[PDB]
Amino acid sequence: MLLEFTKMHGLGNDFMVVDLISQRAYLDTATIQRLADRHFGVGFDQLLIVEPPDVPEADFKYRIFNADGSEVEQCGNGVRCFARFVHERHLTNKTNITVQTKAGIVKPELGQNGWVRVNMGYPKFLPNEIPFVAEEPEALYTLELANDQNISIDVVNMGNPHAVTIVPDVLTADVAGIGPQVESHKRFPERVNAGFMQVIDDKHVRLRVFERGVGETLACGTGACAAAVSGMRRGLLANSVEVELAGGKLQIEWQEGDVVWMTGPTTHVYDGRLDLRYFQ
Ligand SMILES: [Cl-]
Repeated sequence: MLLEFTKMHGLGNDFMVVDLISQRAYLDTATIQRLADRHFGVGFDQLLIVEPPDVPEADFKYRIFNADGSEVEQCGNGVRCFARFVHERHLTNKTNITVQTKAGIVKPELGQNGWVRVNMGYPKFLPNEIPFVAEEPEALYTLELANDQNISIDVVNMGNPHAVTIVPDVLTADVAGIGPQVESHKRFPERVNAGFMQVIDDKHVRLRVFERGVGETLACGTGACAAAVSGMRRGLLANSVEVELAGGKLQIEWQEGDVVWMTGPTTHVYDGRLDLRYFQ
């Protein structure tokens, strides 16, 4: 009668996580919106449901929905919460899980104290792969803003589009004024996640991200990937980098020609139970 769930977050990107292997529930778009509501519902950035696999080689399937009920994720943190969750719920004893997702097979690696290592795929850089309006691929690009202000950006696609600019001080960066101008720039026809990176040294950076359609967020994981990859391409960063997001720290590893590896934390906040009827 009652749906059990777990509230989790990854550096403040917060999830409602539901075992739909030992449970069954009908969750349409409106029900997800009602559950997501911070005042009337559970309150979450995304909903993650664990489901029986469709293919014999997967241990699990999952799907991730936004607060408005659409099946979308911008930052790629949910995979880490998933890997922790199936362990915490005793759904498996394996720490190298094979999971079927909307992007194919993923094999997250759960380690110590809730940290999870994730294959984030290959970065893409060509303008038409971002998408970004530019005649030729370059190392950096000048982007024109309002009132004759310009910034230098690098572009990366991690499945979603990113533009990374380097600032001397992440605390004083004009994210509120510059972010919207980048995120909706005419040169980004599908909009873009705008990252503002301060380089502390070759192994440590700080990063604020103005996310597409959202604004500044605590923990854009693909944005951390894009910033670290960009700093490596510019010859500023080593091939393993701690990125301090607004929500906390995680690690990015990359070498040109290989995939990006992200190792990030997870947090178990509380276990809950609710009567789904009051939300359907
Ligand atoms: Cl421009």
